[PDB]
Amino acid sequence: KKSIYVAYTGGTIGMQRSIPVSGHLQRQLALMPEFHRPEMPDFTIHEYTPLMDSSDMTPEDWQHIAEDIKAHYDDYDGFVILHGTDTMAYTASALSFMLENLGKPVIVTGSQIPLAELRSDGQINLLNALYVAANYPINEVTLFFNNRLYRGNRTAKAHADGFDAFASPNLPPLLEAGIHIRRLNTPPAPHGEGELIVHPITPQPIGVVTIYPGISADVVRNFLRQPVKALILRSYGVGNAPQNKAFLQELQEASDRGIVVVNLTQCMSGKVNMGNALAHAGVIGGADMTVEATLTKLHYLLSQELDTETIRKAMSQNLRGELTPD
Amino acid sequence: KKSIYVAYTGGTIGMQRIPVSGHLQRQLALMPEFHRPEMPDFTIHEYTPLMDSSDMTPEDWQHIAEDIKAHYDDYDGFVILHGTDTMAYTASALSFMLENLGKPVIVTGSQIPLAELRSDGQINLLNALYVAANYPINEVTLFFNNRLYRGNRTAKAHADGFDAFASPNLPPLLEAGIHIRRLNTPPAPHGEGELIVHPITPQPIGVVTIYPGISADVVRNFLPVKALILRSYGVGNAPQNKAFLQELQEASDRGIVVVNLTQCMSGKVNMGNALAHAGVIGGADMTVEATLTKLHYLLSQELDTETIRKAMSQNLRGELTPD
Amino acid sequence: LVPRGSHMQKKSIYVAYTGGTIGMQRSGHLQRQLALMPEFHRPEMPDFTIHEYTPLMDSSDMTPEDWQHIAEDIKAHYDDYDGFVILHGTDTMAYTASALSFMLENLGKPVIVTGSQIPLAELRSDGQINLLNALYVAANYPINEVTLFFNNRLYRGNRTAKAHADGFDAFASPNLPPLLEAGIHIRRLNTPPAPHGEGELIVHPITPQPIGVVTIYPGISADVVRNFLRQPVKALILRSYGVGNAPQNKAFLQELQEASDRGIVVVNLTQCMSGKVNMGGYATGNALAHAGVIGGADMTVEATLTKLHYLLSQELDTETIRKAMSQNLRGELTPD
Amino acid sequence: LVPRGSHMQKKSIYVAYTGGTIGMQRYIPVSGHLQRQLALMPEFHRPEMPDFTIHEYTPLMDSSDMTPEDWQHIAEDIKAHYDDYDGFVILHGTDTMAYTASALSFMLENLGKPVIVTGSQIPLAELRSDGQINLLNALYVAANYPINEVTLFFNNRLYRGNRTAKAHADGFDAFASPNLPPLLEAGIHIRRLNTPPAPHGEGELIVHPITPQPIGVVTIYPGISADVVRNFLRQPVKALILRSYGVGNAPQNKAFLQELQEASDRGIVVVNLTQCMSGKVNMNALAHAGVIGGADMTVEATLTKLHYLLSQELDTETIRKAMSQNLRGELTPD
Ligand SMILES: NC(=O)C[C@H](N)C(=O)O
Ligand SMILES: NC(=O)C[C@H](N)C(=O)O
Ligand SMILES: NC(=O)C[C@H](N)C(=O)O
Ligand SMILES: NC(=O)C[C@H](N)C(=O)O
Ligand SMILES: [Cl-]
Ligand SMILES: [Cl-]
Ligand SMILES: [Cl-]
Ligand SMILES: [Cl-]
Ligand SMILES: [Cl-]
Ligand SMILES: [Cl-]
Ligand SMILES: [Cl-]
Ligand SMILES: [Cl-]
Ligand SMILES: [Cl-]
Ligand SMILES: [Cl-]
Repeated sequence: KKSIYVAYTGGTIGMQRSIPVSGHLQRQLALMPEFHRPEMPDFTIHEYTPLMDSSDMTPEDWQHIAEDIKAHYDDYDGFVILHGTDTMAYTASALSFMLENLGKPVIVTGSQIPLAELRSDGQINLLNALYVAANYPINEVTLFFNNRLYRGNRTAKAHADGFDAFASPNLPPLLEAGIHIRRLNTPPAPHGEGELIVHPITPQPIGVVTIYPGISADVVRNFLRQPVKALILRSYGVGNAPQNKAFLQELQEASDRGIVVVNLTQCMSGKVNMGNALAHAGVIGGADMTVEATLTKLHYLLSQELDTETIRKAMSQNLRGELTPD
Repeated sequence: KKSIYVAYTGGTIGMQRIPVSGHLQRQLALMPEFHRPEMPDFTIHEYTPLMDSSDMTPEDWQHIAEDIKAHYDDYDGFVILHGTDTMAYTASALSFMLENLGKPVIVTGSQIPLAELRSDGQINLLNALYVAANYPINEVTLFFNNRLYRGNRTAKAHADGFDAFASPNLPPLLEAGIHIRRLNTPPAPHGEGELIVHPITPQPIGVVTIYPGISADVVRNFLPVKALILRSYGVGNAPQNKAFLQELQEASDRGIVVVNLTQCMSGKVNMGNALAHAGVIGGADMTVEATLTKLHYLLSQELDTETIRKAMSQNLRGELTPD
Repeated sequence: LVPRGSHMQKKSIYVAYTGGTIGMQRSGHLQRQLALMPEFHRPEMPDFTIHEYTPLMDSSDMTPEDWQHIAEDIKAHYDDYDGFVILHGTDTMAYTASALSFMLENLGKPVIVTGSQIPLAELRSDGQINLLNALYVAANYPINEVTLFFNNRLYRGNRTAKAHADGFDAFASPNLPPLLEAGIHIRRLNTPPAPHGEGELIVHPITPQPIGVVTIYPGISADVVRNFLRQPVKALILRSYGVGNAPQNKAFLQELQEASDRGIVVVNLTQCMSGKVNMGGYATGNALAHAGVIGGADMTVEATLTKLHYLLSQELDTETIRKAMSQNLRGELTPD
Repeated sequence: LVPRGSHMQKKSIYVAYTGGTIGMQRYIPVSGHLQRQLALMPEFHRPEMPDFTIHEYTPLMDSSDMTPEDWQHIAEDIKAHYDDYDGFVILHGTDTMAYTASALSFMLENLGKPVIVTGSQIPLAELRSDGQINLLNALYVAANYPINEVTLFFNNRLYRGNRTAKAHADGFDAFASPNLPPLLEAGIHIRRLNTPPAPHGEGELIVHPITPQPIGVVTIYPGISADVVRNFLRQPVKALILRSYGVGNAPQNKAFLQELQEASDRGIVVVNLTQCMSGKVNMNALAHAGVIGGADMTVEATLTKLHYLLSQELDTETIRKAMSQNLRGELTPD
């Protein structure tokens, strides 16, 4: 039998109506017979302490997860991370950067309704992720939800109230479950062979600016003066912003102070393609990356001992399948 | 039949290679389908200057609303040609500024210029004209890729696609195929009486995205600001960070209107009731486009902070779904 | 909108276990499996009673006598329960839902057909969730129509078709939106109501009736129509192209006109997954209509087959059947 | 993924104008009308466009009146012009466009130039027509994205022709490819999907001609009997397509199975498809009765594949095998 490790980090899946209650998720799984059917892999559940609402997660929580995977890596055939839905895509994106040369599947899942509440998706998303980790292994950080497996660094929580909570707007899913499980012909991510390398991260102050009609030079000035190390712009369309000379001079001053300024689309899908004023102002195009990928990629790259110039070039390069190259 | 007014404000649809005055109208004169018997009569007004929609300011919404007001009595319907990058903001703003609207106002444009090969500009404009004449809905709407959406429900979702706009929390109002079908989407609250056009004045508003590792400093900075939109996780959650929550209550105690929306493409905010205790108002399933233009509208009127806070959670123009 | 019913009293739902994939094994097996699944016994759930059919049937072996058996079992238990779930094989579930819609007049309680693509006994079963949702919907959202619940959506039965053979989203309603969608919350869609009678349930008989189903395709001959004009045939369904077009061939049109002359009901449908028949649009006259073919609007083949079974089994003459076939009787078609 | 061809030389595309809604006027064909409307539309004459030559068929046909002889006529027209043009666009009525595209896929072997079938739901230059954009796109794809397959272009997607079906009678998105992603999608940019390649031969184009073949199309529905089947045996029939439930299920009662086994004993090729819009046949029982599974083929691909194979001097065993084999990209192997 394959053996799967399950990191139970918290989230809706394990909660009760009144809140997280320690031991409750595992008491439920003990009284559902589907989990110890002979077709199932063996699995072990590690309950984290404390159990966290994913909306309370900080980048240091990504580290604690990556180090948990690293400790268990040699002893199991694959890894399932149970997680709250609110920041699931940010965790899946972070783990894709931090886990280099990954040689076993890592699948992040959870539920929109608690295992404890009626009509829960928990039992079905967990059973599917175990079965998929054992039988259809893909050596990438993935997110499994509502009968699809997505590349983790391509995912976004798209549908706050739906069982189809997550989308992968710029990439098809990797696998789809029906009567059969079907691997799709989605191109593989760049994929290192060799020993697993797990990259620690350190806190990094990053701002996220949304472009909208009437935005002022003040917000950029704002982030210049509380030293941020990086600024993500959610720009219109394929990466457009108002022509405003004061706005542009603040972006230019940020880059002159060594702040990494990255331009993403605010649209749910599409690719940035930016005379060329933002570029003139030292802004880097983020291609079709999500904000989740872009933020976690910055945490990854700022934590390594890299020059601003090296970081600015690495931000537009496909490191782990997060973006579609030219 | 009918007579349709066309406001050509700028945008991709009219560009070459750069907007160029007279290029859109020179192109339409060489395409027979427009002047054809089953079409309505229409007139194009070219704005001066023509604008990339990414350069629009809230004052540009006022110029468009006032243009519609001047033309309202003399035409059966109104088509607004606009760049795609901020089309949903303009459609949202016009829905609040135009009260008791009694004729269709449809915003459209193209993802490829009329002058480029494979342009969608001809078909989106012809469809808008035909629908404003023959299938009038008395609301501000956005027509794109064979669907008509409620304008204050729209968002530019697909930067590279012909299907560039979505209405994530509301089905379209109409769909075009061999026939044009009205869908059974519930009507918006709709005043009858004389058109009223609400002018707006500049208002400083900030837009904060919640993400892992956000600090209290962002909120502390915005504390030159009359309102703050939070793009929260899921159904409206944010980290429990006491410093963060203390800056939000300090914002609300200084009379700043703080509105919680979802960062998800679709869903409804339903908010330890910590944000609400910190004076944050839930914005239900409103888009950022609708919330931002609704705050410009309400802050421009003679209303105190408490009336604006109450109005932000009410369905004024079909922008949100009650209870 | 579908009604939001009171939750104040504990409901009792009758489950007609007809057979299907849900109860199968690699019997009494379904009922023991539900006893062992604690979700089915929570305070928030309705009480339910399973009637296991003898024998249990693969839905591929269903006939119209089976639709009648199920209608009789609903009528037998109607006054005793608050609603009905029909557990059924996926292959012909849309035919059954469509038939029940026409047979059950003055229906004042929900009837929901469901099942699963994978057996409850197998890993990755959808049966637990489709059945649990059906029971919870029958108790709490008690729409007085025959409906079909699959993969978090409730559909009007007589608008459904099995569209995806391998998918958990097996069913669609190609010409009407779903009545209800389930997520964190159960949402009711603006779907306008079907025609509704009043008083005690009346079950209209549905008998076996010889009906031929002709697919129009390039190279089809006059001999196919001539072939069905032999033996008993009472009605023909033409699966035509697009908005209802067929070859303009004189032998073909003459064989069709011969059929309507002899009292055969000939109904024109689209072969397409969605859209609406509108005859005569792409040549000068209206050739099929002049041959006495009746337009079936946007009906599915499932709805059309069961509607003909229903109307031929009633006390109606040929002219009245022809007229009724293009009339919206139960929400199966969208009027002009 | 579809090739991105050179733009350096001006291409020449041949347009087979068979008929169809695209060229009609108010509900009738008129000779010369489509060609004059195109002369009058500047976008078709821009420098970035290929050169094109229209052959107007006589008479122009409603595609609902097409027979298999019409597939033969189109294949021969392609073969007659093949060396002279860089690509081929077939303008056609929507109703049977998917059957034509399927038929051409089997009939054309060693195809080294694109062949794209397109048309419109509304007649050209008629209000709200999709004909200008479906034809402009087909010509630009044929010139620039020269996939060596028979394809179908509609509503900003290029589909593999022998995977397509008219799914939406009233919609501008009329066609679907339910069991394969599209080859190409058009937006601001033309995107190629990495849809893997069909089998490709090499050398000069070879046309595999067809000759009439009586084929029956049986829908499985509740109450169908061994007699309904025995009736399909009471004409000249050489092959029977069953549109079975779900993953290829039919009544398992002994009469029905004996009737199907008698059909196969008489040398009839009986092929089992799903009646579903998507999915794959997976059947003892029917197999024991001589029935061949058609995997995830459409009815359009199965019917045209049988016209191709039955018109060849092949024994029944060889045609049965060939029916379950992926010859042109029409089906997904196990
Ligand atoms: N997750 C995403 O990045 C979606 C979208 N680009 C946004 O800016 O929120
Ligand atoms: N237009 C929208 O508001 C989409 C999404 N709620 C966002 O925060 O960007
Ligand atoms: N179920 C349906 O009726 C779909 C399609 N009209 C068919 O002819 O099978
Ligand atoms: N075109 C198709 O084959 C769709 C569906 N399998 C049918 O039987 O019609
Ligand atoms: Cl949602
Ligand atoms: Cl790697
Ligand atoms: Cl896009
Ligand atoms: Cl003004
Ligand atoms: Cl109850
Ligand atoms: Cl499927
Ligand atoms: Cl349709
Ligand atoms: Cl001339
Ligand atoms: Cl060219
Ligand atoms: Cl050769």
